[PDB]
Amino acid sequence: GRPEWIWLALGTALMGLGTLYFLVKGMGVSDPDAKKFYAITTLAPAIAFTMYLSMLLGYGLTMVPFGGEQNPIYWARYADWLFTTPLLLLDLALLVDADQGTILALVGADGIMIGTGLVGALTKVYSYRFVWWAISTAAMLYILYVLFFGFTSKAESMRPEVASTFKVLRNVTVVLWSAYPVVWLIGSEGAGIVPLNIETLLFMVLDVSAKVGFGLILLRSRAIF
Ligand SMILES: *C/C=C(C)/C=C/C=C(C)/C=C/C1=C(C)CCCC1(C)C
Repeated sequence: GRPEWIWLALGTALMGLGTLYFLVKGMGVSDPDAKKFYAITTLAPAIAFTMYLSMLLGYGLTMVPFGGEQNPIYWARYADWLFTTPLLLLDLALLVDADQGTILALVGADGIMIGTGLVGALTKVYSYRFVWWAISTAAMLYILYVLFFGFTSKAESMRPEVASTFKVLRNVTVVLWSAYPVVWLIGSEGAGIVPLNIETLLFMVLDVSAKVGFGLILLRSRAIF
């Protein structure tokens, strides 16, 4: 057992409770719109959980040579994010009745963001790793921009209950998402300042808040109906 296993086991559990809790709740609703929010928001933690459980069994980890040592890299995150991040975005988009072309672009951006962050994490030349990280972040700030400006202004043209739920969900997403690039920069994938075990703790906290925490705020609100 690697020092960080405690945090993988604790994400596993929390994603697990979150997935089943949402599954149940959503299975009892008959409203066709609420069902759609549920399927999507249940699928996120579902994908998370199977990927955290994978990591807890020691898969999804490779050694990458850079700055003269063998650094450990949990590529399994990216497998998870790749599919979970668009899923969250989609929620926000359904919520504000956003245009088809906005969604494609956001997903577009998102693929870019995760794609590059991964290549970042696998690059053997130390310098270049930061070239990818900076592209990934650029792609991300593009996303947040559109959420904050684009989506909010769409939210205005909906009921107060829907708009004010979006805002909460918007704020939560802007706080968590903007932590990730910093964690990566200071963690084992970047500067190797914060060790792997603490890096995992921070990602789990962010992973869980952003899927269990989000789902809970969204799924309890009248605005899904
Ligand atoms: C459920 C998982 C969520 C909601 C994760 C979001 C992850 C990001 C917003 C990742 C951003 C990254 C950068 C901005 C550059 C560095 C590497 C990435 C993946 C960590």
